[PDB]
Amino acid sequence: QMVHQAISPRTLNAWVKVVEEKAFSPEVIPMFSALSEGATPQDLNTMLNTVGGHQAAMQMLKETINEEAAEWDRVHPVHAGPIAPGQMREPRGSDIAGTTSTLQEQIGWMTNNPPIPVGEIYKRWIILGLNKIVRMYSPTSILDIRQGPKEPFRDYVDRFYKTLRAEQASQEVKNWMTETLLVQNANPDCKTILKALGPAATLEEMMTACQGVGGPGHKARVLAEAMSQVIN
Amino acid sequence: QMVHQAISPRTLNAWVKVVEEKAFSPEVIPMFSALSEGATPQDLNTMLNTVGGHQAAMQMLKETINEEAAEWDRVHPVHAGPIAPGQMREPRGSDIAGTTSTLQEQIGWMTNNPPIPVGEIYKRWIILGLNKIVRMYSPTSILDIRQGPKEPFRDYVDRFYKTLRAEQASQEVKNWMTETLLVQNANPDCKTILKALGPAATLEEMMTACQGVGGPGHKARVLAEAMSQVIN
Amino acid sequence: QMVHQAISPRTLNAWVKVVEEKAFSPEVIPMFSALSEGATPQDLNTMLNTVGGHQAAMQMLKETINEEAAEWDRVHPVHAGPIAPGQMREPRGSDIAGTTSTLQEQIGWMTNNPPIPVGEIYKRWIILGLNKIVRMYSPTSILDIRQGPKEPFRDYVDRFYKTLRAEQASQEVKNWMTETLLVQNANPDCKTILKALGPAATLEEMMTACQGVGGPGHKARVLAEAMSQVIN
Amino acid sequence: QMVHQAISPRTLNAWVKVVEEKAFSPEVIPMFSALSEGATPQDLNTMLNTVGGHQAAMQMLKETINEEAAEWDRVHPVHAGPIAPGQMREPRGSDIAGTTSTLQEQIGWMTNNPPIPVGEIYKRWIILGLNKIVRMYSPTSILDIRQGPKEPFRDYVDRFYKTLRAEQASQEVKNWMTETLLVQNANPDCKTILKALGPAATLEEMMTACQGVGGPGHKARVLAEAMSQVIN
Amino acid sequence: QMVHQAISPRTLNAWVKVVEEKAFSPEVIPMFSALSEGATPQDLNTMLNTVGGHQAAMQMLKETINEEAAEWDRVHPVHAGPIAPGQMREPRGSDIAGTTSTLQEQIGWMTNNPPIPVGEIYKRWIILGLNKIVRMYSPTSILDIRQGPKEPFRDYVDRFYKTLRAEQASQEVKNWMTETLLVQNANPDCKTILKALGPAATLEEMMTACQGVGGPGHKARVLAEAMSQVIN
Ligand SMILES: CC(C)(C#Cc1ccc(-c2ccc(Cl)c3c(NS(C)(=O)=O)nn(CC(F)(F)F)c23)c([C@H](Cc2cc(F)cc(F)c2)NC(=O)Cn2nc(C(F)(F)F)c3c2C(F)(F)[C@@H]2C[C@H]32)n1)S(C)(=O)=O
Ligand SMILES: CC(C)(C#Cc1ccc(-c2ccc(Cl)c3c(NS(C)(=O)=O)nn(CC(F)(F)F)c23)c([C@H](Cc2cc(F)cc(F)c2)NC(=O)Cn2nc(C(F)(F)F)c3c2C(F)(F)[C@@H]2C[C@H]32)n1)S(C)(=O)=O
Ligand SMILES: CC(C)(C#Cc1ccc(-c2ccc(Cl)c3c(NS(C)(=O)=O)nn(CC(F)(F)F)c23)c([C@H](Cc2cc(F)cc(F)c2)NC(=O)Cn2nc(C(F)(F)F)c3c2C(F)(F)[C@@H]2C[C@H]32)n1)S(C)(=O)=O
Ligand SMILES: CC(C)(C#Cc1ccc(-c2ccc(Cl)c3c(NS(C)(=O)=O)nn(CC(F)(F)F)c23)c([C@H](Cc2cc(F)cc(F)c2)NC(=O)Cn2nc(C(F)(F)F)c3c2C(F)(F)[C@@H]2C[C@H]32)n1)S(C)(=O)=O
Ligand SMILES: CC(C)(C#Cc1ccc(-c2ccc(Cl)c3c(NS(C)(=O)=O)nn(CC(F)(F)F)c23)c([C@H](Cc2cc(F)cc(F)c2)NC(=O)Cn2nc(C(F)(F)F)c3c2C(F)(F)[C@@H]2C[C@H]32)n1)S(C)(=O)=O
Ligand SMILES: C=C(C)[C@@H]1CC[C@]2(C(=O)O)CC[C@]3(C)[C@H](CC[C@@H]4[C@@]5(C)CC[C@H](OC(=O)CC(C)(C)C(=O)O)C(C)(C)[C@@H]5CC[C@]43C)[C@@H]12
Ligand SMILES: O=P(O)(O)O[C@H]1[C@H](OP(=O)(O)O)[C@H](OP(=O)(O)O)[C@H](OP(=O)(O)O)[C@@H](OP(=O)(O)O)[C@H]1OP(=O)(O)O
Repeated sequence: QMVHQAISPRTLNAWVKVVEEKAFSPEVIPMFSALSEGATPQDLNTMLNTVGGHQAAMQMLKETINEEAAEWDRVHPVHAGPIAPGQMREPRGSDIAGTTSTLQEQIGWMTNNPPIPVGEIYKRWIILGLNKIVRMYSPTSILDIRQGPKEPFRDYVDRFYKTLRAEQASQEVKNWMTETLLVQNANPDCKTILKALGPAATLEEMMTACQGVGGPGHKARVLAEAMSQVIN
Repeated sequence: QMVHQAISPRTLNAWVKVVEEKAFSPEVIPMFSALSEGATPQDLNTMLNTVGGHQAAMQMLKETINEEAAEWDRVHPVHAGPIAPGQMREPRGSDIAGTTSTLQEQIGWMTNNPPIPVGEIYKRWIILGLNKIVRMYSPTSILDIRQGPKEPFRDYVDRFYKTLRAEQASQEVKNWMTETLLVQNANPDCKTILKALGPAATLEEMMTACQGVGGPGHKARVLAEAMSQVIN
Repeated sequence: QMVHQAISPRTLNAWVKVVEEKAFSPEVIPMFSALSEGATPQDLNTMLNTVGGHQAAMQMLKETINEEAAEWDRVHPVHAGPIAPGQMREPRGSDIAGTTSTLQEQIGWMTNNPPIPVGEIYKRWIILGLNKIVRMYSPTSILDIRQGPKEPFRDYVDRFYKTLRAEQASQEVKNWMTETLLVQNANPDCKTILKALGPAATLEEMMTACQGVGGPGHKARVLAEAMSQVIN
Repeated sequence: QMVHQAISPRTLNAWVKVVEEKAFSPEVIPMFSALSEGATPQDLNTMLNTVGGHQAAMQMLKETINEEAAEWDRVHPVHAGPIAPGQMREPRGSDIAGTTSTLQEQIGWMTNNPPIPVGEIYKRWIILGLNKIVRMYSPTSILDIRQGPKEPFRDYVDRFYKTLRAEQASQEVKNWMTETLLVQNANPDCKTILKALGPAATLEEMMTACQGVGGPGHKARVLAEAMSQVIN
Repeated sequence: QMVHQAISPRTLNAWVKVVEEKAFSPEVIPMFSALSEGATPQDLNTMLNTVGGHQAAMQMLKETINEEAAEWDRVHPVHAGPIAPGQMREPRGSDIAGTTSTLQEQIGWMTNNPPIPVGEIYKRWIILGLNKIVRMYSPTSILDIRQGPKEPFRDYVDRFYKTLRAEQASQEVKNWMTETLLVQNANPDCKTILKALGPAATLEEMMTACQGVGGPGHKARVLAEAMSQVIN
């Protein structure tokens, strides 16, 4: 037969925009519940594959799906023997998840009498994964990258640029983030030097200027400055 | 047959109260999805017709529904004509939306074997529309009606009263809104005159007092006052 | 037959965690609808019985379910006559709610041809109840217990400890709550006395110290001190 | 038959990441050319539908595809006469674009003898559209929203918030953008007032303070201050 | 047959409330012993699945159950051959715990002649696990999160918020904990700066103010302050 509730172009685009705009806020759960309703496991897998970024969250979701597939296998014993020509093989957990089943097999299960709603079972597994992601997963934010009090400036710059590469933004916005946040979120010892450097300093000049922060000479110099302030 | 999941009086009232209390915040999407499950397209249309105000949002929803009906028609080719006497005509997008189908026809599709869940397909279309509304539609608010720096006071009053007529509130709250926000949200040039006029001033008196703001006489008078302050 | 959408261990645990973490915030409505889909009324009742605390909310939910069951009974007239041996009895509202139906009967209704999705009907009833709870139910909070201006300190302490017993917290957190909030949220008249007592004062000492607040002696003493300030 | 070059989950995810990371820089053209080679028009349409945002760009692509389909229809004259039972209908432009053709028909055209590579023809059409997008389409940027010299502060705030809603960023990043760019990109006349307000000022306070900029009172006041400097 | 001592709704709710109120104080052991008496392994598994939080404790309980099942398998040799039609398979350790057995099999074992009380055997295994939890498991407490003498403020804040997410409390109580405990439980070096910041400081301002504690400039400054106190 055919699946009447196969996802339309606008449904898939709406799911993509939901993920892009809300990330994994709780609102993702009702949206996925409504957009994916009635769809085959193949359509749900398409929706899950359209998620860009958030690799850790998607790995969490995959682990949850595997656990639910194992639970399905535990609750459904394997039947050994020759299947009737009219009948078809009973779904397994991987068949529900669509890893070992074709679209035709999923449609056959969904439209059989009695029907096995493999799409809705898979949808509940995905919802469990999404709930786990919403509770536990925190996406990396370029706004959260601050230099540690004893962290070398080079290591902080490496962390900043790694997070910026992972950041969801336009390239112009990422350039503006580099121009604003990097010096702003440095630790005070490095920030003093960076401000003394001036606004026109390049990244290499900034990195050379802070290369000694925490070394013997810089420590002695700041200690001597503080002691001179005290004596005066 | 009969639809076991037809909307109850409490279900319809809950949907009405959801729309009235939350407008089109994201919470409207789960509630609708929960409140309309297993209902016919007729019940869904009844739920949609109970939305008071937000006419622009309802128009956006209608456009989304029409687009989804067109997609359904594209995916489902029409038949040649030999309809089986026992069988019924296959639904079109308009039939899914309930514009060209009766309640009996929708029930027949829903309870047929194999079943066509016309209600659930229509629900998915309505959810797509509601998502578009939540993302893109902003209801007019009496709170953000402010007089422009060069806007005539009469035009501002007309805008304020149009928004107030569109506002969801009781008549007493609307009167209090008129007494409070109209003078508060005027521009400084008109606001000074209104303050000098006194609380007892009526709408006609305020409008007459502010009729000359921005004209040559008022501009000359304010410029002369500023010049006199400068000279002194 | 067999129900393929029976709640798994992780589904039940997710529902328990949702109720514990979110109480009855609106997020409870989508989560329930997602976790409970396809389940029998028995699984729905299991989830409902897993709710610890919020007894008034659960009474509201029960009242809503009874009203929906009455609506179902009104809509479905009871038919007199012996049921066919192949057929089963038509469900009543109590049967959908699972009070008067066994799991076997629920599964038979859900997997019959034509099917009666008693699980989905009951789910919508529970959603109506949950929506009513979210709208109208506010859980008691230990943070909200504050001594009235003329309330005896003993009555305030009784209310505080009752609310603390109802509070969802660990014993250590409850002890810290007692150490912090009880004196903090006392009225000024008792609060000056409690501060004068000192940090080491026990509950009995605090209750004895404030036992006279509002009595003729305390009123006369505070009036005398105020008059001393005035005539100073 | 079957299509061996159907897009894999990783191929689709790579396309999604390309669009999210590069927007429509020229690099999109090689990536799309390489990721979509040998795919059916259905897979191509899926990839096109996973593009979030850039609605004007997608409309441009749709117009280019429609014009290429019209060119195909011009070049290939529709032949009148029943098709051979072994043969299949020749594809039209809409068939290559996938609007009026099913996946089975596309596979039949691609795997026929002689083959009609509808996937590759559609790929070239999409590449033409993408080239037009890369040359002529500029995405909106929140960094580009600056208040005009005579623009009311209300209108500038409206434009800023519309562009921010359209911006591809996390909610925290959008909040930081509101905190940073709105006052920064205001015109000098509003900017001096906003600075005088202080950092703690809310949006409504900022919007009330600038409500009179450009009005007769503000014009007179600034002219008076300038004349005070001159005649000093 | 049927299990006469299947857990009632009130039994399950009482178990949930026991775990919520008491966590894993020794009182859990008698309560579980009394609530679960006579129940099938399926019912006990339900009770264990209703435990929210304490995931480490539940993992310990699962390990104890697995060890007891292994001991059962060691003591009960596997019998190979054709089971009598009137007889059922002898239970294994996994069958006692209900992982590889169905409710029907458990009821058959429990009601057979001679009976195998699989529920009570499983109950003793669970009691052993609960005893191990009571002796060894210590739940995380937000009250126990204190900043180390050399710990960066950002790391301490991250630990605090992780523990707060795991804490059993209402959201309002968690907000109160954030407003009270975080500054209170910081180390003295950070607490001095935080107190100098003021009561209205946000989390970002607090993190910025302590970003340099332990860095060279801060160390020099505090050493200079101490030396100045000594010289004076
Ligand atoms: C052809 C088509 C119709 C199809 C299909 C199709 C078929 C099956 C599956 C699949 C489903 C369930 C499981 Cl449980 C496993 C599995 N279990 S396993 C042995 O442990 O790995 N493997 N698969 C791969 C399988 F089946 F091919 F083997 C799956 C997918 C998933 C959908 C999915 C994506 C996701 F993110 C998280 C999920 F839980 C499920 N997509 C992938 O898995 C590829 N992926 N994975 C991960 C990650 F690791 F981060 F989670 C990532 C991707 C990514 F999308 F690139 C993206 C960056 C993230 N799609 S179409 C048009 O969509 O292309
Ligand atoms: C008999 C009965 C059970 C029925 C039915 C019934 C049947 C069909 C439809 C309908 C459904 C879908 C489409 Cl797609 C079209 C269509 N497509 S079209 C060619 O472009 O216009 N037309 N219809 C009219 C049709 F079918 F009659 F032709 C429809 C409605 C809609 C329900 C609906 C309301 C809505 F807000 C938005 C929707 F998307 C759908 N209600 C209307 O449409 C009337 N409406 N419209 C608009 C607006 F334009 F602002 F959105 C407004 C109304 C309003 F309610 F007054 C309210 C102020 C807003 N109800 S009942 C309840 O009466 O007793
Ligand atoms: C055996 C099993 C499979 C089962 C079942 C099972 C079967 C039926 C029902 C039931 C369902 C619907 C109605 Cl409408 C009535 C009814 N209508 S009536 C004549 O007016 O009272 N009675 N019942 C009892 C019936 F059926 F026995 F008669 C019900 C329950 C409910 C589920 C439920 C819980 C709830 F909170 C609110 C609900 F709306 C429904 N649970 C109870 O009712 C016991 N309960 N009640 C209340 C309260 F009063 F606060 F709401 C409280 C409990 C509590 F859980 F302790 C908790 C503190 C709160 N469970 S299992 C594994 O789960 O144990
Ligand atoms: C079921 C499935 C296999 C399929 C399919 C499927 C089938 C066909 C088409 C399609 C292809 C070519 C043309 Cl030439 C037209 C057409 N020509 S016409 C009469 O002038 O409009 N109509 N269609 C709709 C048709 F065919 F239904 F009629 C098409 C699509 C396009 C793919 C596409 C996307 C795109 F962005 C630009 C394109 F050029 C083509 N997707 C849509 O069209 C929906 N869309 N449109 C636009 C816009 F208008 F902005 F461009 C937008 C969308 C959006 F994705 F939401 C996104 C925000 C942007 N997908 S699956 C798993 O992928 O869902
Ligand atoms: C359908 C139904 C009747 C049933 C059943 C049902 C059937 C079996 C089991 C089970 C029992 C014994 C073992 Cl010895 C194993 C096993 N041994 S193994 C190969 O090493 O992992 N696996 N199982 C899963 C099995 F059998 F399905 F494979 C089990 C469970 C357990 C009950 C249980 C919970 C628990 F906390 C600790 C236990 F010791 C036992 N529930 C789970 O296990 C799922 N779980 N696990 C863990 C953790 F890992 F943290 F401990 C957590 C959960 C959680 F509940 F989510 C919660 C957060 C914590 N329930 S119902 C109405 O209740 O849903
Ligand atoms: C004779 C006098 C009493 C005094 C004594 C000497 C004097 C002085 O020192 O005070 C020299 C300066 C002047 C001439 C004043 C008179 C007033 C004028 C005036 C206020 C006149 C109104 C004019 O305004 C416009 O044209 C309106 C405007 C918005 C610019 C438009 O139309 O585009 C401007 C240009 C703003 C001038 C500035 C110069 C001065 C101060 C004189
Ligand atoms: O629009 P504004 O900037 O607020 O000022 C305008 C405008 O001056 P601008 O050139 O700065 O825009 C007019 O144009 P100019 O003559 O100065 O070039 C001017 O005179 P005209 O209208 O005769 O051209 C006069 O306009 P008005 O006659 O209405 O006073 C004036 O004041 P307004 O703001 O009130 O328009």
